[PDB]
Formats: sequence, structure tokens, C-alpha cells
Amino acid sequence: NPCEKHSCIAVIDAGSTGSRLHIYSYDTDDTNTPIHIEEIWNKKIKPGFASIQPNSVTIDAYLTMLLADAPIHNIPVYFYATAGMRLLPQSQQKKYYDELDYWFRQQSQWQLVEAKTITGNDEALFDWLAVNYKLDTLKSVQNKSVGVMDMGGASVEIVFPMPKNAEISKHNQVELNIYGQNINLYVHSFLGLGQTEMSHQFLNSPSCFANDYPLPDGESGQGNAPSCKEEVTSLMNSVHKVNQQIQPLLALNPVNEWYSIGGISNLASSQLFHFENSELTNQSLLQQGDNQICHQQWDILNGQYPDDEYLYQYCLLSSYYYALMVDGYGINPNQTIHYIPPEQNLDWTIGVVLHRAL
Amino acid sequence: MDTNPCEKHSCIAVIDAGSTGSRLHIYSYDTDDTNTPIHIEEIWNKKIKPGFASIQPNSVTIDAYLTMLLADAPIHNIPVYFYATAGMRLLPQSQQKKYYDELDYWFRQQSQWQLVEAKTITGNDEALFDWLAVNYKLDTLKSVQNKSVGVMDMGGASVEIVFPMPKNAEISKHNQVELNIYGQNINLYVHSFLGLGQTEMSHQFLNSPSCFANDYPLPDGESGQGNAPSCKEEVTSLMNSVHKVNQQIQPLLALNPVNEWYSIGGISNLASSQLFHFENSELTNQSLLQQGDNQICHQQWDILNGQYPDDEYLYQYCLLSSYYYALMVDGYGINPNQTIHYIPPEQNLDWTIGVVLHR
Ligand SMILES: Nc1ncnc2c1ncn2[C@@H]1O[C@H](COP(=O)(O)OP(=O)(O)NP(=O)(O)O)[C@@H](O)[C@H]1O
Ligand SMILES: Nc1ncnc2c1ncn2[C@@H]1O[C@H](COP(=O)(O)OP(=O)(O)NP(=O)(O)O)[C@@H](O)[C@H]1O
Ligand SMILES: [Cl-]
Ligand SMILES: [Cl-]
Ligand SMILES: [Mg+2]
Ligand SMILES: [Mg+2]
Ligand SMILES: [Mg+2]
Ligand SMILES: [Mg+2]
Ligand SMILES: [Mg+2]
Repeated sequence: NPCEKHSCIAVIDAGSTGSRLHIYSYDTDDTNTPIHIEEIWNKKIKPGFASIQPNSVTIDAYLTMLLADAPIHNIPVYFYATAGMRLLPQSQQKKYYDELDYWFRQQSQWQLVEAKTITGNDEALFDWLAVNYKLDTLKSVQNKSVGVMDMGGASVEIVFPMPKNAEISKHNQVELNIYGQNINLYVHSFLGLGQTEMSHQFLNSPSCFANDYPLPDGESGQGNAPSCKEEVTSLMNSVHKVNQQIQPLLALNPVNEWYSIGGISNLASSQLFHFENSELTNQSLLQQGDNQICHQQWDILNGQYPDDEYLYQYCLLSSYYYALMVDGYGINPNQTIHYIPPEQNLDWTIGVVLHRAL
Repeated sequence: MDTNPCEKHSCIAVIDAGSTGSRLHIYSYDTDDTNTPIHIEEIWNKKIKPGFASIQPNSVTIDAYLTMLLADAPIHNIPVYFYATAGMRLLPQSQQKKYYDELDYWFRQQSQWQLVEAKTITGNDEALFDWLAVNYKLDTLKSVQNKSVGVMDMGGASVEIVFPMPKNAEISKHNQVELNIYGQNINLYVHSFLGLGQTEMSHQFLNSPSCFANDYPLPDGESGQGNAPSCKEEVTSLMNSVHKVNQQIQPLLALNPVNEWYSIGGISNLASSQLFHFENSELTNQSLLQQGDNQICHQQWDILNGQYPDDEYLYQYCLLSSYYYALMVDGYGINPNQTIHYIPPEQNLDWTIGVVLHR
């Protein structure tokens, strides 16, 4: 039991597609800041918490499946929900939390500290802290700028260093002091631009699916990734104004190394795609989606990869990630984007260990 | 209505499995000289939430869902059509198939309901049923019509539009349907826009302060600062820059004017709110947008919320007023002063009578 000799907390990432419990052990330095953070347990369940019916029976079944088999309990729990809950008004979210609070009050294995929906900006801060914790770039002043993108199912987050600025909304800027270093970040989350929510606007776009893929409207796919990418960009920019918000800031505050977490890791590591060194470029992701999915005959390709239930969307996703990173954020198509191997189950929850405010 | 109407008339069950919920209807009818239904009467209705597509597809959850939908119906030994719409269209076929395999098995394990079909219908079929159902209720199907009747179905995940249009070999055969009913030949244009339903579309504007009442708490922690003209222009970008609604629809309506517009779906719920002032179950887009702007967008959220404790969807009314105008006016090109009839929401009117007529 590592929790006998080290501080332990549980952090739950309640994401739009699933919930992930992590138990972390850690020590603290001279300032009571965590160090030597180690994940001692994880459990992932689907579907997303916001997708279940908020009643006592269903909430119990879900929380039991997430938590009951954990080898360690009697520890503090932070239950932080993200874009899945943000899609609901507070009045509806409150029913989930009233039931979840009751569930925790009716048991003794877990000590609930907080259960709340965090903002996308809070999520983006955690994303940057988690990745930079893993990269060991927090202990000393970096002479490289590290930017983080979290490519979620309902929202996407972008976060990078930016000096404090009186012109930009306070909500989009965070100052923290960690390991005696003062860090100032720009944060932004785009609700609705996660892969699931985005996709619901393009299901009848023939350019976004393999040839003869059966579109729900009865037309056939006729894949073409550059054309699909142009359609997605209209959502990124004409609707959400991603380019106008993000590009001038990155021009002034270049990022030297980009890391991406979230579902893009699963796409990049899938059997259809081929990348070395756990990194990609937008140019190569768009070309590979174009040639290996968009330009293929759907029934033939589906039958080649029988077990693969994400495949059908890869023409669209490859196009969308390019639209978002290149046409939205302004990233060069040849710029390396590091992605974290999915096997690491790396989400933003280490950021909560490091940073207990919101 | 007779006691035990199904002992005296033909009966069928039609289930609208919509994105927000499923509605069972049982209709009695007689048939005329060609075995075509007449005197269609709803004898039972049950609506359950949430949508079929939102459940986890396994035998336990499907059993519980269909039991909740069907078990207390007053008659079970009748044909059943289970037609899902945009909620299921959001899913790939492989994912949909898990639902239908479980549903089929459930029907085969019981011996009363007579399952005829359980499938996802296209938005084009849905729009055909929308037009048949509304025109059946208006009694415009028997005889050739003076005026063109158009129907809009303002759903949670998709919206449908349908109106008379002579055959055009230059338009996809999927967007056209010829029918012969009660001895008359009718040609319709049909179209559905997936993702432009109220729920799906709203997920692109939740952090737009122009689309919410003043001081409404947006998810990103900023405050509402409502302005319906502003929010309408945001929504029009999704309609047109993204979906090309105007390019698709406007050239056809210009050339095939609709004399009378009817809307069904969730729009009747908005228009019925005590915040609005409409007469004769009809609205105009201009009046909808101005009233949303003044009564919701530019009002204080906490005030509004305490004042209308019976409007569950109140928080969305600024956005929905703006959205309806963007879709109908900037998308379809309908004049903002053109009357739009809405069917009183107590009528629970959906497209399902269309299936009684069309099968
Ligand atoms: N095995 C897989 N292969 C390919 N793609 C996958 C796989 N598993 C998950 N994904 C994709 O990743 C998406 C989920 O990404 P993820 O970053 O976990 O989102 P989330 O945290 O649940 N949503 P959000 O609340 O917006 O952060 C899913 O919708 C899938 O599309
Ligand atoms: N009582 C009500 N008051 C106000 N708004 C309501 C009310 N009931 C439903 N609505 C709105 O109408 C929506 C449901 O519209 P509806 O026509 O039932 O869509 P659907 O058929 O479930 N989806 P689709 O598959 O796209 O047709 C809900 O999401 C609400 O936002
Ligand atoms: Cl469709
Ligand atoms: Cl947010
Ligand atoms: Mg228990
Ligand atoms: Mg996430
Ligand atoms: Mg959804
Ligand atoms: Mg490989
Ligand atoms: Mg509907």
C-alpha cells in the first residue's frame, strides 16, 4: 500500500465519451508541492457520465463500476467533469451532482472533496500541467515554448505560454507559480469543436467519407480530404472564429514544441496510419487520410479491417484535425505534433494533483 | 371513438423514435375502395424520454426501454412500425445494427406485437411523412389543391422541409417523391438537414454571449449579453457558410412558392411560451426574433428564471428565436413577415400519420 507512506488522491476525468479514475501517490517538496507523482491505479469506463439518466439506480451502477474494485480507497476524490456536462444547462447538471453527492454520502470507501463541472479554460490549464509534468519541464526555466492541444470528443483545448496581457480576457489567461517558477499561460477551449460534436455537422458530406460509404441521407461518399478539410474550416472559422482568436496570439508567442493528447492519439496509432517516434505532421496526416481512407472504396476497405469500428470516420477526422490545427490555429502543415502513446492513458488529471484551485 | 376501437376497425402502431424521445401512437382507421386508410384516429399515445439512440444497446436496456414504451398499451396484437430518425442517423451503420439486432430479438421473443419494420428512415422519408401527416390533418389530400402547402419539422437533431415541386431531372431523385393518394398524383421536394436540429445546433453556440439572457452563466465562465440580431448572424453562418441551406433551398422555393407554411416539432413549444404574444397559432419570423430579443435576450437571467419556473428550456429561448429566424429567413429565404402556422403543442403532432397513409 503506497498510500501508507505517501500522499494519495483520486482524480476522475469525467469526459464526454467516458470517465477515467486515476489514483496518484506523491510526496511533497519544501513548499508542500507534489513531486514523485506515480499513478498507482486507473480504471476507464464508458459511456460519458452526462449521457446516463440522472437517477439513483443508474448513478449507483455507474459509480460502482468506476470505483468499487479500486485496490485503494479511504482517500480524497476530485470528480471533475468536462465538455459532456458543459453541453447541459446548470439546472440539468445539478440533478447529476445531487445524485452523485448522495451516492458518496451513503458510503465510507471514498472521501469526496469536490464534484463539479470545470471550465474548458481550467481543463486547458490542467492539460498543460499534466503534459509538462510528464516532460519534466516544470522544475526549471525552459528556453523552449511548449504548447498543448487536447483533442476531445466534445471540446478541444489549446494552451501555450503567453505573458500576462491587459487586452486579453482574464478568463483566457492563467498565472501560476510552481516549483518556484512563475508561468503565464494563454488558455482556450472550443465547445462543440470536439470530434463527436463536430462530426454531427458533416455526416452528409460526401467528401468526408470513403467512396460509396452510405451517407445517412442516402447519397454516397466520394472522399476527398482537401475538400472535406475546406468544409470543416468553415465551422472552425466562419462560425467559431478560431483563426481570428488564436493565430495573432501564436504569431506573437511562438510555440517551439507541440504536444497533443486526447483522441487524436488513437487515430495516429491506428492500423490505418503510419507515424514514427509518436509524432505526426498535419501534411502527412491529411495525405494519409486522403489516400488510405477517402479515396478507397468503402465496402472493400471496411471488409479489409473488419474489427475496426472507428475506421469509417478517419477521412473526416484526418481532414478535421488539419482544419483545426492548420486553418484554425495557424500551425505550419510541416510542424511536428508530438502525440502521447494511448497506452499511457495520459489525460489532464495530473494537473489536478499539482493545482487544487479552479 | 368506440370502446375497444380495434375490435371494430383496423389498427396499427407507429413509433417515432426521435432524437429526444420515442412516441408510440396506435391508430384506428377504415379503408376506402382501394384499401386506403380513411377516418384515421389516434386511440393511444405514449411518449418516453430519452431517445432510443442514447441508450446502451444490450438486451437488458433494450428490454427495459421497449417495456416502458409498449407494455401498458391497451392493445398489443397489431402491426408495429418502429422508425428512428436523426438520433440514430448520427451513428454509423455498424453501431445502429446493435440496436436493431437487440430490438428484433425482443420482438421475436414475445407473441403479441407484430413487428413489420424496425429501421432508421432517411430524413427525406421523414419529410414525406411530415407532409402527409400535416396535410391529412388539414384535410387537403382528398382533392386537388388551390394553394401550395409547405411543412417544416423543427426537430432536436435534424430539420425537415417539404413542399410541392414538379419533377426536376436536374435535382437528386432522393430529394423528390411522387405519390398517388386518394386518386391524386402529388410531387414533392423533400430535404432534411442533419445537425441543424435544435439540440445539435445549440452545441456550437453555448459560449456565445449574444445567444443568452444578460448574466446567464455560460459554460466558459463568461456572462450572457443577449442580442438576437447578433446571435442570428452567428447561427446563419452554420446554416449557410457550413451547410449551404440557402443555396440548396432558396432557388427551388423562389420557383415553387408555398402559399401556406406549417411547422411541427419543437417550434410549437417555443411559440406557446407565455413570454411570447402570438394569435391564431401562427407567428412570423420578424415577430419571433423581436420578441425573443426584447423579452429574453435583453432581460436579466436570474429575474427571468424566477419568473417562469415552468419553462424548462427558458435558458435557450434567446438562442432558439435567433436560430429559427436564421434557418427560415436566411436559410430557406422565407420572408420575415410571412405567416408560419404552428400546430398547438397539446396536439403532440408528429409525422406518424404519414406512415398509416404511405405503407
Ligand atoms: N480505439 C480507438 N480508435 C480510434 N479512435 C478512438 C479510439 N478510442 C477512442 N477514440 C476516439 O477518441 C474520442 C474520445 O477522445 P477523448 O479525448 O477521450 O474525449 P473525452 O475526454 O471523452 N471528451 P472531452 O470531454 O471533450 O475531453 C472518441 O470519440 C473516439 O472517436
Ligand atoms: N414542453 C416543452 N417546452 C419547451 N420546449 C420543448 C418542450 N418539449 C420539447 N421542447 C423542445 O423540443 C425539442 C424536441 O423536439 P422534437 O420535435 O420532439 O425533436 P425530436 O423528434 O425528438 N428529434 P428529431 O429526431 O431530430 O426529429 C426538445 O429538445 C426541446 O428543446
Ligand atoms: Cl439524413
Ligand atoms: Cl467552456
Ligand atoms: Mg453498492
Ligand atoms: Mg477529455
Ligand atoms: Mg449528443
Ligand atoms: Mg501500424
Ligand atoms: Mg422528430
